[PDB]
Amino acid sequence: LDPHSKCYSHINGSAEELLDRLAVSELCKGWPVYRDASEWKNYRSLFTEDATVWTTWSGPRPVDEFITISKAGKEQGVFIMHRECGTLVELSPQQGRAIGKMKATITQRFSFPDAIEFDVDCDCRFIFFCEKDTASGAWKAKYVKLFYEKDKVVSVDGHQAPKFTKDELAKYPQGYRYLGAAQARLGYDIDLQLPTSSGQLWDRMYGEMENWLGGNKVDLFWEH
Amino acid sequence: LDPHSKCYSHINGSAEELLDRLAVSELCKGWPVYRDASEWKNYRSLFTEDATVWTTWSGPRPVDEFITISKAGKEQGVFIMHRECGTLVELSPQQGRAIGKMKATITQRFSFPDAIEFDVDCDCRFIFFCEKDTASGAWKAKYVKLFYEKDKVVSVDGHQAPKFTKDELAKYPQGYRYLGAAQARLGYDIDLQLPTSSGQLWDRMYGEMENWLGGNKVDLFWEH
Amino acid sequence: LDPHSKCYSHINGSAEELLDRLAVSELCKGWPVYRDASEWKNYRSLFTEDATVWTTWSGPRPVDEFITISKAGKEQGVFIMHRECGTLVELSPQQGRAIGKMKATITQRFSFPDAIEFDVDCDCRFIFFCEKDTASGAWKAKYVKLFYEKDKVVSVDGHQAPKFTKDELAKYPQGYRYLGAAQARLGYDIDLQLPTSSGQLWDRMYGEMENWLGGNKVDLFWEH
Ligand SMILES: [Ca+2]
Ligand SMILES: [Ca+2]
Ligand SMILES: [Ca+2]
Ligand SMILES: [Ca+2]
Ligand SMILES: [Ca+2]
Ligand SMILES: [Ca+2]
Ligand SMILES: [Ca+2]
Ligand SMILES: [Ca+2]
Ligand SMILES: [Ca+2]
Ligand SMILES: [K+]
Repeated sequence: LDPHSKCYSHINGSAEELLDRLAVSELCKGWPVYRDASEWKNYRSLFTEDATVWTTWSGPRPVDEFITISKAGKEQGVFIMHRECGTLVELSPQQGRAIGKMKATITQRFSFPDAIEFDVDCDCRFIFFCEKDTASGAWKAKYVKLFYEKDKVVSVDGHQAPKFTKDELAKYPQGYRYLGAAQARLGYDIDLQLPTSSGQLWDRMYGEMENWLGGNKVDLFWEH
Repeated sequence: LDPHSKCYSHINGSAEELLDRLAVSELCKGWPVYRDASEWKNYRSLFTEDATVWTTWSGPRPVDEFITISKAGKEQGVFIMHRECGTLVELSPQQGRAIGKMKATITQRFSFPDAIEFDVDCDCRFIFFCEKDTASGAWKAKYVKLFYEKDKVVSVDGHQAPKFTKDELAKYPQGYRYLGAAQARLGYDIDLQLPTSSGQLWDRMYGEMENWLGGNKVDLFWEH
Repeated sequence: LDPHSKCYSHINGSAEELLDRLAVSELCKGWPVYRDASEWKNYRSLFTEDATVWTTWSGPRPVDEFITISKAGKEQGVFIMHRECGTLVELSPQQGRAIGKMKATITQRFSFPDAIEFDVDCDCRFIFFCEKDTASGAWKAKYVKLFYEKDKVVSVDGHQAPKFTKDELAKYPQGYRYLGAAQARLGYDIDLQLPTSSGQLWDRMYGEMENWLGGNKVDLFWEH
């Protein structure tokens, strides 16, 4: 069933619209390129001053707070990388609004006690809620939240892998059960209210996407 | 050995040519972004009215028929996703023709009888045969067919994986033997006449690509 | 810690700057798209006449020499593919200089003596040192060198994988130990002086990147 109620500018169009979608596509790719490399000036430049991001392991965070705890995680040996897997844009020219749709694999490297190294690879879709500064013409992201689609445990040596009990996996939504369970082993409190490939929060996510493209305020804060 | 007989517009060039290649690149990415999310209005918008697509499990299908059977598959629990892996364009400005070259991984999630979950990941290259509406200037894809390069079985828990006999794999071309064999277990009749990294259909595929860029009709229907 | 001393044009900007970053992004993607398909005219067109590239298995090579030994490798059954994973650009408009940052997975298919097939998948970042021809306006890459971030052994059938001793892996920098060790088994002499996610050559790589963007000659030749 098609989750979109309407169509937006997404292919072809005018040169101005093509270059707006190009600009928004670059913002999206800035998360994998800049966060993975700790290029924090570049990473901060993607966002509005009042931006909020959501992850499994942080929940909602204002961007500057997110950067602080990301640095802390990296200092403690946390090793999250991203593989971008296909990026397109929904553009609403008269609202100065856009949604960046960036398919990705979150690929996080863990150890389990020579210790067993493993990745958890989660195929997901980052949704960038972007707006255009009428003065500057510049695009910036105000919100980033993800759909989580499927995940897997990846042996690093091809022989050894960790073990997760059924009960350990059961509290997480299907789509990020291994990623949540592994991050929980590091001590993080995991957000269980993130959208997957089906269900209530999937519908909600598309509703907020269309609200944004219609020019409204959105409500991505789903615990209150 | 270089499979191209000639060079086309593929880097640099005029702003018009850069924006034409950008527009075609977006069409390509629409298959992973829109099909994986069941965004059917968006997916249909990529194609001409008379478009045909080829897959391992469907063979050649008119696009609207392809969408119908894709919906049916998804309703029956079929779970194909795509990871886009590098997209460039060959442009023929005076013919209003272009070829979109999109590297990808088809990543299909299966079960084998707690049941063993596994992916088959097939590295492939989608070829989008695109044309420009002289009135509108809009680019649309008339044909999509793939090169299949290599594949593998991916354990989801890192311990358990299915088993395929040599005979089960033997009828498929090298490049999609695991993908074909696994899809056949679902009941699909698999097209065995799809191009891989070498051989007769590889040459044929490049021949039809250059025919398209030269302005000709192409012959991608390889059973008659 | 942020490895960049300064900011460059990387998002938004003028249409001219957006189209310059687009053009450079295409050059980057030409390595995965054209080298994997042996499209040698296309691949050669990415580079300046005096270009040099660095890989694990070749060390530094002038591009035309690199193409010769790549053809030889492919004739001997070498099977390297690339998955592009996110590409952005740092642009210095007044210097006519740019750095292409292309995240990728090198995915090389090997056999070990029915023989065990396996991939080594190395997440890496290609750095393309690009310059703009003032006459033509065309962008070309003068240098390509990579950061190597992490790697893994990938079973092809989901059951069998090769074994590497600790001593076999120990001489390689963390980030490409499996890739280096496997390529060494083919007979290649492996460059051990390539940058990873931390340390002296990581800092050096960012230093040379900023030198390039400042208009200087760079020194990427790290053995003399
Ligand atoms: Ca604009
Ligand atoms: Ca609404
Ligand atoms: Ca709320
Ligand atoms: Ca155009
Ligand atoms: Ca011909
Ligand atoms: Ca025919
Ligand atoms: Ca230009
Ligand atoms: Ca300097
Ligand atoms: Ca030197
Ligand atoms: K990609």
